[PDB]
Amino acid sequence: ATPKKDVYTIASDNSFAPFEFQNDDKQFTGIDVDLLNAIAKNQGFKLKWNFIGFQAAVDSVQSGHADGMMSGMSITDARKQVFDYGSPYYSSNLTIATSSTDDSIKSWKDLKGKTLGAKNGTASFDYLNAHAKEYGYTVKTFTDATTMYSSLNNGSINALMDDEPVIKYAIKQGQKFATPIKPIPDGQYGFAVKKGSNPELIEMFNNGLANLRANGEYDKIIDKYLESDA
Ligand SMILES: NC(=O)CC[C@H](N)C(=O)O
Repeated sequence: ATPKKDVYTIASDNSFAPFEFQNDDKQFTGIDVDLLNAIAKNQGFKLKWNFIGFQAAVDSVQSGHADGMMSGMSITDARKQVFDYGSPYYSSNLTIATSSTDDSIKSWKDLKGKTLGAKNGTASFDYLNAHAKEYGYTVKTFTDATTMYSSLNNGSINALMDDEPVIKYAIKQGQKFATPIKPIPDGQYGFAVKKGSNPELIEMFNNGLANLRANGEYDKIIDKYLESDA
C-alpha cells in the first residue's frame, strides 16, 4: 500500500466511548484512535483527526473534505451505495438505555407514550424512527451523545437507543442506566472512505488490520479499554 497524500484527514465522532472520546484529562483517545493510528504506522501512512460528530463525519467524507472516517461506523448495504469500507474491525448490536431509577420500561410495549433519544444520522436513529409508530413513542434527535445522555439523566427523555458496547461501557463508568430490552443484532464496524475515493486508504487499512490481528496488537488495544472480567 502506497500513500498518495502527505497526510490524510480522518473524521470521527466527538463522544463515542470506548471508540473515541475525550478522557477526563481532556485528551482524545479510544479504540478507534489507537487502532487506526497503529494501522497507519504499520503501513507508513500519516493521519490527522477531526472529532466533529457522527453525522458531521459522514458529511465531511461525502463532501470530499475528510479522506475517511473511523467512528464506530456500522457496515450496511445502504451505506455501501456511497461509501467503500475496509475489513470489519468490531461488532455491535443496538440496545435501549433507561434511567435505573425507573422500573416502568420492561419491554418495547412499555415505551408507548414515551420520548426516546437517538443520535443524528445513526443506526439507532434509523431503527427508532422506523419503529416509532409500531411502539407508539416519539423520537428526539441529538448531535452529541453527551447531550443525549444528559437528557436521559435529567429526565427530559425516558430512554435512548445507542450501540450495545457504548451503553455497556457507560454503565461500567458508573452511569445510572438500565437495559430493559434484548439487543438488536447490527453487524460489524468498518473504516470508510467515499465510494471510489482514496482506494489506497482501504488497502492500507485492510493490510494493517490483518497484520495487527495476527501479531496481537489488535487484542492489546481492545484490552486497554475493555479488560477481561475473568
Ligand atoms: N458513532 C456512532 O454513533 C455510530 C453508531 C452506529 N454504529 C452507526 O454506524 O450509525
